[PDB]
Amino acid sequence: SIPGVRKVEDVVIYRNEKFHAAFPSVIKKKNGEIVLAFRRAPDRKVFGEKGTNHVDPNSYLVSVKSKDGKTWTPEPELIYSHPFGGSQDPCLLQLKDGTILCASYGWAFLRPDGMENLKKPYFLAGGAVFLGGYVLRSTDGGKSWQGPLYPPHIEPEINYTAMGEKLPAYNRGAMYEGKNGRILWVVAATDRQSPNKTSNHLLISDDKGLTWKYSAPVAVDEKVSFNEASVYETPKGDVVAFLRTAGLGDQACIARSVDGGKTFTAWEKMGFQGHPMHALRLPDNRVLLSYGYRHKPLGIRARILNAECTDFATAPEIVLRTDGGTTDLGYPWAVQLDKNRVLVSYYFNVPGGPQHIAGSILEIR
Amino acid sequence: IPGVRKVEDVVIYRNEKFHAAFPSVIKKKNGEIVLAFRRAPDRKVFGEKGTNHVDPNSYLVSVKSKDGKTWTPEPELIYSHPFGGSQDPCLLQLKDGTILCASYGWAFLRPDGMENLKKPYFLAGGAVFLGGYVLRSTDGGKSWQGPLYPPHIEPEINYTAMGEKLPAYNRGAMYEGKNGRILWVVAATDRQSPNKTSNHLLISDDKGLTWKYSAPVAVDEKVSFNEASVYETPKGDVVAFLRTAGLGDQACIARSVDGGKTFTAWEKMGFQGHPMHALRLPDNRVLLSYGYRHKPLGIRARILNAECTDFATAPEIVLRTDGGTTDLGYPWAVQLDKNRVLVSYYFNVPGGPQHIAGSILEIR
Repeated sequence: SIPGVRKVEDVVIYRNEKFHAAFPSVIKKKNGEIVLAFRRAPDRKVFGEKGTNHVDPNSYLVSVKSKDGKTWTPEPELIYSHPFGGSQDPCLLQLKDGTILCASYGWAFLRPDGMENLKKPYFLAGGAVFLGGYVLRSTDGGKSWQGPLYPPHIEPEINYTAMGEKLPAYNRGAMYEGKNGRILWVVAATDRQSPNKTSNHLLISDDKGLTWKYSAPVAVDEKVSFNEASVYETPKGDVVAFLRTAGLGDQACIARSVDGGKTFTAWEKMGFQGHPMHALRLPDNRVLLSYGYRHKPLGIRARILNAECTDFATAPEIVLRTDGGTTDLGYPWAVQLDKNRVLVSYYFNVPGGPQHIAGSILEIR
Repeated sequence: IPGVRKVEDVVIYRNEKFHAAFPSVIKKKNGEIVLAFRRAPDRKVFGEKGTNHVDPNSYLVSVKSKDGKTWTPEPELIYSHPFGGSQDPCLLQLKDGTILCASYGWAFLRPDGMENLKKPYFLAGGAVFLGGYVLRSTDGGKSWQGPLYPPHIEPEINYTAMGEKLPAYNRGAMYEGKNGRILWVVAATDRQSPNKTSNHLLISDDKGLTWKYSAPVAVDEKVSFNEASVYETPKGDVVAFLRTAGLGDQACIARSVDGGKTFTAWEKMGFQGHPMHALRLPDNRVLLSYGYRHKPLGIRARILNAECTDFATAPEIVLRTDGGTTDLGYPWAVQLDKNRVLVSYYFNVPGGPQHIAGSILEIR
């Protein structure tokens, strides 16, 4: 038992058997409204198909809302439908001034004459051609969204988009607004084609997400891939990135910068399995690190780190869910409900059930 | 024609990255002109050779105007269907301000889904037909509720890509009858091979929440009737203006003298053109606009008397002749002022993209 931690209850946030609902992020606005964004796409069983993967031309970015973390609006509102294909993993950032950024990335679906004419290299998965990143922005509390704004293509990235552009950077993971108002974003880039390898790189925005500048490599290895990453700034000003890996037995890793993101020291294993990671600063400046656990028993876990995020090896693991059906679940994202309660949202499935948004409400005193 | 003059042509929305087509347009009581259209990628953005009329990412979008000449440059989204691409947005504004936006859709299935489809289904361009759905706005087009799925009607043989009996649909204008009934002439596939469609009248007495089958409108052993605009005359005749297949692009008409309970035999109107749109002008004359997918390619119209009986003798107004390919047309008109009408349509010139355009007519 973990001092000061208790699960209040689990909740279902959005569930509809006709839909694959996945990859949530969530913010709470100054007016009290909790806004949770997620990817919604057809559950392909509605077309008589055998199963659903993570590409679909009609995957849209949608949201549901709550005043308390427990009662949710039943009909999702549309954040964004990309004119050129399906959209992924909406990642919300709310700035102190109320601006909301919603990062995403896309997949295009081409016909045979298009496939033949693609500039190489490109990335093909599930019959779809990768489009890379795009970001929507709202200055009215999410009532309307402007954009898309395309992140820069960064030098390590080798791919072209399905439309022949150099691939805009992208990721799944939390951005972080630094104390000086600069926005930190750790993005992924494909830096080798065969075998596929990705590395992480820090982008920085000094204009509240209108444009991004490359700052420094975050995690690079000759064999191990680094992809989904959440970034965090500690009270003393360290920049920390929590990293999903490929080729390292699902080991969750960390990389740190002590010079404001100009250089990162060597990446380290944190000592546990899980992905992807999300970090939330709690009211006492400790850090809730939540992650998916795609091993038996399938579910969602977390641990609470000290303020500087140095004690990940000794912080006890909080087990939130063990009842998952298949590995198609996870991607938790936490939000502070009030001084003593946190909602850890995630997407989930139980045996025989659809991919839906769910959450665990925690009491952290 | 006498007293009619083309004031000028306008570009309503054009972007080389997009195929923009199939417009419909209303003007709200506060004067704002709202034009809805289908927007899909021009497939050349993907290095493909051409663009057809199915795409999973075709969305219903709108641009707005106060005068019909200058238009908002960035389309707002009306609807993206969660299950596929959407077609031909057809707007009806009720006298009380409610707006209906009819549409229909295409789904894109994987091979194992294709193998398991319930037959008959309708396949075109690699996509499987979803049939109709209708969006509804009670706040002037700020938000849209739905979709509401029209009934499947007995003549229709197809199942949707999701295995349901196919909901009715069409491209064409609905019409609000003088008693508040909504008239809608829909299409149904009533023979699989060779394909044939027929038209049928649906009526709604609850402002578009539900629909009742009323009567067959146009059926033939061989000729198809598909896209149809419906219209109620001041005397109360119900008139439907019909696009055909199997009849040399002859524009046709069918009429009911009993409020839509029975239609008399369909007739040729004596000219080629499709699809048709009818607009009651301020003097109760009727502006019938249509695309002309023959040389010279473009947009044409005729002004009928109030009861729409003089189509054989009403002179043809030629609005455009500079079309590039046959992928153009589908005009829809809206009254700007007492003697100015905007005829919107989509269009292309040789080497140019599919874009929304219009011609402003002065009719005295």
